[PDB]
Amino acid sequence: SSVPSQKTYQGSYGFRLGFLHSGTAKSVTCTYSPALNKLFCQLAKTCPVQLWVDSTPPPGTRVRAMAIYKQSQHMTEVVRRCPHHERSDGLAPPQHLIRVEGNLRAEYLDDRNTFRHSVVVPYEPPEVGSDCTTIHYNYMCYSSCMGSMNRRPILTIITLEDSSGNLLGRDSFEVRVCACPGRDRRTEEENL
Ligand SMILES: [Ca+2]
Ligand SMILES: [Zn+2]
Repeated sequence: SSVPSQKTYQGSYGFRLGFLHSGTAKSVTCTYSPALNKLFCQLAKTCPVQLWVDSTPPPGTRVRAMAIYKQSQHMTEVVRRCPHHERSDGLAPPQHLIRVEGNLRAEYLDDRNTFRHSVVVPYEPPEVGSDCTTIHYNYMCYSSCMGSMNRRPILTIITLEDSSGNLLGRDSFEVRVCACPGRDRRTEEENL
């Protein structure tokens, strides 16, 4: 079968993701572990994800996000939001796990051939006083949702594409949507 690639590719623009250095205090709502290349966040809350490039991509560039199951045995299964959480910013499809917060230009796709879900936004260069571009994502199911992930790990793949859909870059990270991201990250790093 065919599955979405997760191969890292910096490409022509030196594209890679970055995350805030948030730490693991109990007050955190989103925190990234570099050692595990894993983002820990709460249900539907803001997840800042940074786009870092070495040179500016051309006008019309787009940034797409898609989720896939991490385990080989579940990778051909389309990642969708569970029925419970499906049943709303009025822009995102109810069955999509990943939404973009704070961007009216977000476009959602149900692939006509693979049936996979993704959300894409226009790439914008860093604002004045910043060296990266930040997109706010929201995950609409817990890793534990029996009706969807059911504790099966998932990866978010972020791809940079030109206006015509050509691949410019790719990066990815595992994601755990949970009640206590700080505590969960700290505990998972204890195995190291
Ligand atoms: Ca990376
Ligand atoms: Zn759910």
